[PDB]
Formats: sequence, C-alpha cells, structure tokens
Amino acid sequence: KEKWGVAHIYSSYNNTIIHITDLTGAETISRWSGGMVVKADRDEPSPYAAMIAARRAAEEAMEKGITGVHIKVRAPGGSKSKSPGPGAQAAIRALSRAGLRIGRVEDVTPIPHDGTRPKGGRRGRRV
RNA sequence: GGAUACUGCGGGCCUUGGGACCGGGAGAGGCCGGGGGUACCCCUGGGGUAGGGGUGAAAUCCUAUAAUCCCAGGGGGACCGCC
Repeated sequence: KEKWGVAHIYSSYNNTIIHITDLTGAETISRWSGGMVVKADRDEPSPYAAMIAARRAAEEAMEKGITGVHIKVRAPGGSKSKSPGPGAQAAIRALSRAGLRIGRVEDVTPIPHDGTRPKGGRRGRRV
C-alpha cells in the first residue's frame, strides 16, 4: 500500500540538513546532514554533499517502507537570510532519483510581520 | 503772513487684505481605552542520534546530564512586513 511522508530540507549558506518524517512530522525516520558525508568545514553546503545525504536518507526511508514524500524547504529566516542555499535543488533531484515519488513542494521559511532588530550593528559588516 | 498735494491728528464711509460661520469631503496630525498578527527567546513532554554553529580559512563556543532538527503545549518582552 502507498505510504507517504514529509521531507524537511533546511538549507543555509553553511550546511544542509535533510530530515524525513511521517505526515504528522511527529516521528523521525531518517535524518542526515552535510557534515557527516564530508570532513572539510568549507564543503558542507556543497550540492554534492546534499545529493549524497539525500540519497542515503531516501535509501533508509525506502527500506523502512516509505514510497512517497511531500517536501518542505526552509531557509533559516527570521532575522537571518530568507533565500535558501544552493543545496535544496540538488537534494530534491537526488530524492527523485533515489526512487521516492514526490508530491507537493512548498516554502515554509519564517517571515516576521515585523521582527526583532538583526545582528550587525548600525554600519553592518565591513571586513 | 500765505498754501494744502503728501505724512501726522480728529470724525464718517467701503470691501479687495485679514478674521468668524455653514456645507460635503481628504489625511501615518495628537491623546486615551479595547482587541489582535506573525516572528524571536525560555520552560515542560513525545521522536531521533552524532555532530551543530561560525569563517576568506579557522578556532573559542553548544553538545551523550542527548545538542542541531521535527511535533504538542505553557510563559515573556519589543515591534507592526508586503500593499
């Protein structure tokens, strides 16, 4: 019988996290990061590491009995950036290739209607 | 001693400058009260297991007393996106 889950994709400028849950999101099936498939800090946000982590999570989910996946993609947001990193699309392509069927795609980045003051000071970063 | 155009002084008149009033409308003008909206931080439970964060590259830092992540709830302070 068809079994559906959700895939949360947290993508920042420094790392990517692919986390598969049931539909309620209350039960975890497979959670992989880009800091487990490489060992150099400067390559965790790589679309390659994203592809790899997504492939492994999809393998485990399939073995556990999950055939379909809805997607929820997420930049950090809030007072931080609202644009996702370069790993989300690669992760989605990897999820599709691994054999999982894909359903609805949605963006669930949090946006303030208005928000706590952001960290850089009045001037911002200068280097 | 003479004159009366201009200024001044005294008395009347006028409505153009200014003030008052009526009407239907515009506006993030100000004060008071009431009701909310997301997002952020902490606490309490359920899941899951080894990294998370950060940089030009790193390290201090957090994390097996179970972090990052997802779910259900409770509390708090500031501000009010797009249009």
